[PDB]
Amino acid sequence: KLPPGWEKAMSRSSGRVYYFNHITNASQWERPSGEPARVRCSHLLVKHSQSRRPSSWRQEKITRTKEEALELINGYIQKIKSGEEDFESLASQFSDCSSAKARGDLGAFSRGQMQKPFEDASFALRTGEMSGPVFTDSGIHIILRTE
Ligand SMILES: NC(=O)Cc1ccc(O)cc1
Repeated sequence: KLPPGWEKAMSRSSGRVYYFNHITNASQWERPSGEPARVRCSHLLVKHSQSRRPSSWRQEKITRTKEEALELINGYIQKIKSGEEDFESLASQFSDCSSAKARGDLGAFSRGQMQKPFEDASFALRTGEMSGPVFTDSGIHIILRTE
């Protein structure tokens, strides 16, 4: 059927079928197209008060709730998908990760190096594909697989 990780779903608001990936939290209308030793990804991290280190270059003390963090993530995803903003621009401006200064680029990595939900989403993404909200102990990620 579908490249594993993917399931069919029904829009509650339109009744149209769409596809959801439970590893990447990506969702799309089209039927999904369908592993390498390494992948390259960028990300945009929004931390919250329960993050492993509730601090970043943007904010000495990160006080926002997980819910508020997810709302910010959802808004970034919306602007990226509409083309109002580029992933790289939002990462540089708003990612709570030091990789903001590199447009969110983390370089290439193997399995075993990253936090598990991040790794699984990264490796389940296709080249050029973007995740939905991915939750780790650092916060909530938008992940872009670049290679
Ligand atoms: N550690 C991971 O698995 C992803 C990650 C989380 C926070 C960062 O500041 C950079 C990378």
